[PDB]
Amino acid sequence: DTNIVTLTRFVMEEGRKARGTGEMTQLLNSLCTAVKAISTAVRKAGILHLYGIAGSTNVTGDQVKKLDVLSNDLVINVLKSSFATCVLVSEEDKNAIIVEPEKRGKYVVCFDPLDGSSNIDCLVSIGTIFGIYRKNSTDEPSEKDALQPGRNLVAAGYALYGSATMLVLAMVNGVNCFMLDPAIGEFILVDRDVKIKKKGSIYSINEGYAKEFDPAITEYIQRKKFPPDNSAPYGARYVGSMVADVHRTLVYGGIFMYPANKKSPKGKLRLLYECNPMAYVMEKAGGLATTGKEAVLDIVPTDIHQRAPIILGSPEDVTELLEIYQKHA
Amino acid sequence: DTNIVTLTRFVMEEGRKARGTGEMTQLLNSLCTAVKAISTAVRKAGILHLYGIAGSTNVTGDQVKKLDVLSNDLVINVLKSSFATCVLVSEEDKNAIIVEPEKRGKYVVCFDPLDGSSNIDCLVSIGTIFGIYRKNSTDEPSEKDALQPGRNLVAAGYALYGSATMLVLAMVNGVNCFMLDPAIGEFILVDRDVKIKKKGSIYSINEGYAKEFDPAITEYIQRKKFPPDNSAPYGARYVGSMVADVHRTLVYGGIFMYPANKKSPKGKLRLLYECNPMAYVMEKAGGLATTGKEAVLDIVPTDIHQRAPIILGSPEDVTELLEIYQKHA
Amino acid sequence: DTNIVTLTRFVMEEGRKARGTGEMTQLLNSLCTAVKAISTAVRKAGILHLYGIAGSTNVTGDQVKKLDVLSNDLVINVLKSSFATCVLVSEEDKNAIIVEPEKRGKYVVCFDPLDGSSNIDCLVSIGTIFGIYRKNSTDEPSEKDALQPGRNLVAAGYALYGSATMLVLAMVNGVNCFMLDPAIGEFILVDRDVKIKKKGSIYSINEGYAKEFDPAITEYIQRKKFPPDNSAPYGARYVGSMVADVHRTLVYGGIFMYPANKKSPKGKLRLLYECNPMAYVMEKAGGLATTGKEAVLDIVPTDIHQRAPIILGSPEDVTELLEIYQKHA
Amino acid sequence: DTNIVTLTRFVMEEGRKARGTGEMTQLLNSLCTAVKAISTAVRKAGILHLYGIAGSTNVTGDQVKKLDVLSNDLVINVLKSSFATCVLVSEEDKNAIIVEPEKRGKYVVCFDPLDGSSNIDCLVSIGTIFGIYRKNSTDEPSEKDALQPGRNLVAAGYALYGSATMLVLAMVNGVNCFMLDPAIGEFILVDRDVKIKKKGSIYSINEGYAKEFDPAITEYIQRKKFPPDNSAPYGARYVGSMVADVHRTLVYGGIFMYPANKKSPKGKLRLLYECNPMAYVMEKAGGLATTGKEAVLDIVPTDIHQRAPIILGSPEDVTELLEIYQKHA
Ligand SMILES: O=P(O)(O)OC[C@H]1O[C@](O)(CO)[C@@H](O)[C@@H]1O
Ligand SMILES: O=P(O)(O)OC[C@H]1O[C@](O)(CO)[C@@H](O)[C@@H]1O
Ligand SMILES: O=P(O)(O)OC[C@H]1O[C@](O)(CO)[C@@H](O)[C@@H]1O
Ligand SMILES: O=P(O)(O)OC[C@H]1O[C@](O)(CO)[C@@H](O)[C@@H]1O
Ligand SMILES: [Mg+2]
Ligand SMILES: [Mg+2]
Ligand SMILES: [Mg+2]
Ligand SMILES: [Mg+2]
Ligand SMILES: [Mg+2]
Ligand SMILES: [Mg+2]
Ligand SMILES: [Mg+2]
Ligand SMILES: [Mg+2]
Ligand SMILES: [Mg+2]
Ligand SMILES: [Mg+2]
Ligand SMILES: [Mg+2]
Ligand SMILES: [Mg+2]
Repeated sequence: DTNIVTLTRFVMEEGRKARGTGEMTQLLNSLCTAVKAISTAVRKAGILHLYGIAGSTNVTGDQVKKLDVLSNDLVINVLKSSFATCVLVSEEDKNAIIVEPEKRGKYVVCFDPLDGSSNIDCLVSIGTIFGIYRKNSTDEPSEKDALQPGRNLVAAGYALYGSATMLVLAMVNGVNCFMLDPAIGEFILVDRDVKIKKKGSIYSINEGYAKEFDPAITEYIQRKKFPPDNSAPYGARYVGSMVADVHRTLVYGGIFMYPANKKSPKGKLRLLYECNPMAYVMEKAGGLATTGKEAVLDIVPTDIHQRAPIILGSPEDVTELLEIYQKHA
Repeated sequence: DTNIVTLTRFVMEEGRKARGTGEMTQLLNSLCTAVKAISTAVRKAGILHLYGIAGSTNVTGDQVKKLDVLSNDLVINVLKSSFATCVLVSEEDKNAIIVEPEKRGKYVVCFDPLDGSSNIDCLVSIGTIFGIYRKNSTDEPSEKDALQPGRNLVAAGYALYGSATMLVLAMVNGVNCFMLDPAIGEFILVDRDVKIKKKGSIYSINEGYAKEFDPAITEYIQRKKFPPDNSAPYGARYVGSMVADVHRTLVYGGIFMYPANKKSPKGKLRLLYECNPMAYVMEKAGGLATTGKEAVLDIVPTDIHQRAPIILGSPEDVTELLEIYQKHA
Repeated sequence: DTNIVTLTRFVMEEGRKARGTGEMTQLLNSLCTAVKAISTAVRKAGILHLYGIAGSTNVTGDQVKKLDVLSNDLVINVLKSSFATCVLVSEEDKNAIIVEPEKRGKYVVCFDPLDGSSNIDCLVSIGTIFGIYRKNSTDEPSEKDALQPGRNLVAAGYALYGSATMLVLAMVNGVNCFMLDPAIGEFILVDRDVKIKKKGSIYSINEGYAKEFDPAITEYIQRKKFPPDNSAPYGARYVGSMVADVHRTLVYGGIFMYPANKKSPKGKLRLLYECNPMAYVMEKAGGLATTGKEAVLDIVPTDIHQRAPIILGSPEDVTELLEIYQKHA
Repeated sequence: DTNIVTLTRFVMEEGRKARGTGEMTQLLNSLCTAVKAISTAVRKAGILHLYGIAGSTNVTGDQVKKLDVLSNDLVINVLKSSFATCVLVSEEDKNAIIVEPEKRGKYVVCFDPLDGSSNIDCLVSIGTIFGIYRKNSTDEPSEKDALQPGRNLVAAGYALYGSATMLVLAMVNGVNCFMLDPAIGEFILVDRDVKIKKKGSIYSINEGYAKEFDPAITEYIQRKKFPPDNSAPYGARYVGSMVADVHRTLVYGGIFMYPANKKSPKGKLRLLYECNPMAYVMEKAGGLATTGKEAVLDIVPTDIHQRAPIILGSPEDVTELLEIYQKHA
C-alpha cells in the first residue's frame, strides 16, 4: 500500500500521452483541494453552523445557502491560483468571471460549487459539478468563451459528498472514479474505465410534477409501473440531488429525468454547469443524454445560465423514451 | 468552544433527573463508539474494498453485504462489553443473542447494523437503527424479552451516514440530534428538542410498486399530485434508505410510506429494528406512525423478524392517509 | 478488528473487580474527551494561530501560552461535567477550584493542562499530566483536600502529544498505555502492564545547570560519562518536556533528573501535578522516584503549587544516585 | 478562510518568476503526498503495529525499523511517479536508484525517509529529510550524479512529525514553513522567510560522548556551562532526532552539534541526506554549518553514504566554536 494511485498521478500519467503544458493537471489539482475543503466542512456543517441561508438570491430564484457561498469562494480561488483558467462561470455569479492576466491559463471552467441545495439541511447527499473547455479564440477572454456546446468539453465530472466523497472524472477516453481518503487527504482511484449498463431497472424523476408532465413522460412512467410485457416494474429512486441520482444511474444503470413541463419549457437544471457536465460523463460511459428532442451536448448556448431539459442514463432506457417523444411528435 | 456538549454529557446530565444505575449511558457510550467506527469505514469503503457481498442471505432474502457483517460485528461487540445489555436482536442474526452472565445488563437492544443495503454501492446515504427496551421479566434472558410492543421503548434512534454523520436520539421526553465531529471523534449536540411540522409538502414512497398498491395508497398519491383544492402539489422524494428518508421527514416534515401491497400483506420493513425505532422517534417529535389500520408502537410482536407496513411523518399528512383507509374499509 | 479495546472498556472492565459507583470511569471518559480536543488543536496549532502568549503569568513565573489557556479550559469543563470531581487543582489556577454542589463527585484532580511550555513553538513533544485522589474527609470540599501525599493517589498518568498521542494510565495494580486513533477518536490499548527496565543506559538532565548542581549530581553525571568499570558511557537525552523525557524513561529505562540546585532548594517541577503523577506511574511500573533524600510520593504538601526535586526511572540507576547523595550527606 | 496558501501554490507561484518546466512543483507535490502518508501512519504507529524492527541492517550499522521500510517505499514510489527525478539516493538503499527512462526527470534526490530511528518507540519527534539537485551531466544517469557538493542544492528541507507535522522548505531565496492540516490534507504556509537569530542560548549535543570529544568541543561546552563574562549559562536540549533538534535551533536559535570524536573521525550523520539538507536550510536562514574546519556545503562527496561532522545554528554561536577549533589547530 505504498504505491498510491492518486487522481494527480493518473491524470499526469494520462496527459503524458499527448504531452501538453500540464496545466490541466494544475487545474484538477487545484480543484481537488477545493473539493477536499468543501467535503471537510460538509461532514461537519452543523457543528460549524453552516446550515441556513446567506441572505441572497442567485441569477435565478434559488435562495442562497451558507455552503453555496463557502464552496463558491473556495472553487473560484483555487481555480484562479492554478494559472490554468481564463474564464469562470458559476451558478452563483451573475456574470462570467474573467481571470486577471497574471494568473490566466487556457481553460474555461463552468461549475456548480454546490449542487443539491434543497437537501443540505436534511443531510442528504450533495455535490459539486464542473465542466472544462479549452479557449478556442484569440480575442481577450470573455463570457462568450463559455458559450460553447457541451461536445467541446475536454473534461467534466463531479464531486459527490455522499456516504463517501467521490470525485468522478471524465475525459476524452473514458470515466474514472476516485475516492477521497480522509486520513491522508488524497483522491484514490477505485473504479477504472466505468461503463454504464445498456439497460437498467430504476427510473428517477420528481413525480410531484405529474400534472405538468408532457404526454411522453406520462406514458413512459406509466410503462415503467405497468410493463406491457409482464416484466418486473422498474424501481423508483429520487434522492433530490442531481449529483446523487446521476451517480447512482452511472453505477447501477437506469434513467434520470428532469424534463420540460407545461410551466417550464426548458426544464429546471442549468445547461452550462449541470446538464453538460453530466451529459458528457454519461456519454463517455456509454450512456445517452437528451432533452427529448436533441442531444444535450449539441446545444449551442446563448446564456451562461440558460436551462435545459435532461433525460440521461442507460442507452436502451433513454432510447425507449426518445421513441415515445418521436411517437407523440 | 471549550465546553463540548457531547451526547454522553447530555444523556448523563439527563438520566441525572431519575438517578439510575447509569448503564444507559454506558450503553449509548458503547454504541457511539461502534457508530464512529462504522462511519469511518463507510466514508472510505471503496478504498477499504468494503463494497460487494459477503456471500450469505440473512433471515429473509436480503443478500448480505460486507458492510453488513462489519457493522454487525462492531455493534454486537460494543453492546456486550457495555455491561448494560442482556438480549440482542439483529437483522443479521437468525436468533436473538443472549449476553453471557458476566457482561449482562438490564437492557434489550434491537438494531439494524446497517440500513439502506441497496444504496451502499452507489454511495447514497445509509445508516444504523436501534431500539432499546428494559427487560421486564425475572426469568433467564431469552428471545421473548425482545417481543415487546414499541410503546415499551425507553430509547431509540439512528445513526445517519449522510453528508455528515448524525446520531438522532429519542427518549421519554424528546428527540435530540448529535453530529459527529470527525476531528475529535465526539457526537455534539446540534439540534435540541426536535419537533416535526404539523403538515409538510413532500411525500416519499417507491412508486415502482403502483401496480401492487391498495386503493387507499393509490388515492392518496393521486391527491398529492392533483390537489382537489388547487393547492401546490407535494414534491416527491425517495432516497431509498429508510434512515435518510425518515430523517428528511423529521426535519422537513411530510410523509414517508412503505405500505403493505397485494404481494406483501405486512409490507417489507422489519418491526423490531426498523419500524418501531422510527415510529418511536416520530412520536416523541410530535409525529405519527401507522400501518394504515393501527399504531406501529402498539403492535405486539410474535417474531423478532416479522414485518410491518409503515406510514409516518407529519400528523396532518398521516391522518389524511388514515381517513382514506378508513373510507375504503 | 471489530472488538476495540478502548481505555473506557479497559477501566470499566477493571473497576468491575471492585464494583464501585463507576464515577472513575466517568472521570477518565471526560478527561479523554479533553485530551482528544487538545491533541487535535496541537497537531494544527500554527494553522489555528495557537502559538504565542496569552498575556499573563501563572502562580509562579511561567509566561502563559495560548495553548495553556485552551487546554486548561477544556480540562476544567470536562472534569466538572463528569459529576465525579469536587476539588480541582491546576498549574494555571492560583487557588483550588471547588466544584459546584450539583456536579460534585468524590475525586480530587490535580493536573498540568499542558506540560512542556518551552517546547510548544518549536513543535517538540508536549503533554498533559494528572493525578487523582479520593476525597478523604466529611467537611465541605476545600483546597486542603488536594494537600495529600502522592502515596494516596488512586490513579495518575499523562497524555503525550508526541509522534503519536498516547494516554499512559497507572492505577493500583499497574500501568497501561492507550494510543489515540485519530480516525475514530478512541484511545486504544497498545501496551499492557508496562514495566520499566531495572537498569537503563540513558541519563536525562539539563546540564546547562552544571554550575548550580550539588556535588552528588555532579559526581553521578561524571560517572555516566566516564564509567569507572570501563563499561560503555550512558547516552544523553533531554527533550525539554517532562512528559516526553519521562515516557522515554518508562519504555527505554534509564534515569530522568530535575534536582534541587544552589539557586532552587526544591527544584523546579511542581509536586502536585507534575512530580507526584510521574512518581506514581514510575512506581507502579517498578521504578523509583526520589528527591535525593526522600520518596516523592511520601511528601505531605503544604502548598498546592509547591515545588519538589525529582529523580526517577530504573531502580538500579536511581539507587546508584541515592548512594551518592547518602555518601555526600 | 477560502484562500488556502498551500505549499503547491506557493512553489508554483514561486517558480513562476523563473518559468521552468514545472517539474519541481511535480516533485514537491509528490513528496508532500508521501509525507502525509508517513505522518498518518506515525500518528497511529502502535495501533498499526508499526513499531519494532524489520530484520535488516542498512548500508551502515543501523538496525532497520518497520517505519524505515514503509517510509522508504512511499518516498521512492511518489518520486518515481513524479516524472521529475532520475537518480535517487536513500539512507536505506546500498546503491543509488536509477529511475526508468519512461519516468525520468532532471532532478536528483537524496533523502532520509525517516530520521530519528532511536526515538521511534518512545514516541519522540522523528522526520524525513531531503536534498534536491539538478542533474549537471549529459551521460546516462548514475550514482555520480548524486556526488555533488551541498552548495549545488536547488532545494532542501524536512518533514517534522512532532507535536504538529511541519514541512520546512528552503530554496535559493529563502526558507518557509508549511504545516499539515490533518483535516483537509494540505500543507499550509505558516512561517514566511524564516531567519535564525544571530545568537541563541541553547546548545544541543549528546554529552554522553564527553570521553571521546576533541579539546575544542570540550572547551566550548565548558564555556556554555561556565560563561567567562558572568552571563547566564546556555540551556541544554537534545531530543535525539536531528530533525527535531535542528528545527528548534532554526526557530529558537542556538547551536546543534554532532562533531567528530576520537572514535568517529567524520562524525555519525550522513553528508548526502542528513548534513547537506540541514546545512542548506541553515544557510538560507542566515545560519552556518561547519565540520569544525570547513563548510559542510563545500565538501565534494566520494561516497553517497559517507559521514560528516556537523556544527550548525546561529552564526555567532557557530563562529565562537570555530574560533576555538582554529585556536587548538
Ligand atoms: O425539487 P426538484 O424540482 O425535484 O429539483 C431537484 C433538482 O434541483 C437541483 O437541486 C438543482 O437546483 C438538482 O440537484 C436536483 O436534481
Ligand atoms: O427498494 P425498496 O423496495 O423501495 O426498499 C427500500 C427500503 O428497504 C430498506 O433498504 C430496508 O431493506 C430501507 O432502508 C428502504 O427504506
Ligand atoms: O528548561 P528547563 O529548566 O530544563 O525546564 C524543563 C522542564 O520544565 C517543564 O517545562 C515544566 O515547566 C518540564 O516539562 C520540563 O521537564
Ligand atoms: O544517539 P546519538 O549518537 O546521539 O545519535 C542521534 C542522532 O542520530 C540520528 O538518529 C541519525 O541516525 C539523528 O537523527 C540524531 O541526531
Ligand atoms: Mg442553487
Ligand atoms: Mg445544481
Ligand atoms: Mg448549486
Ligand atoms: Mg438487509
Ligand atoms: Mg434496514
Ligand atoms: Mg440492514
Ligand atoms: Mg507553565
Ligand atoms: Mg509541566
Ligand atoms: Mg503546564
Ligand atoms: Mg538509520
Ligand atoms: Mg537520519
Ligand atoms: Mg533514517
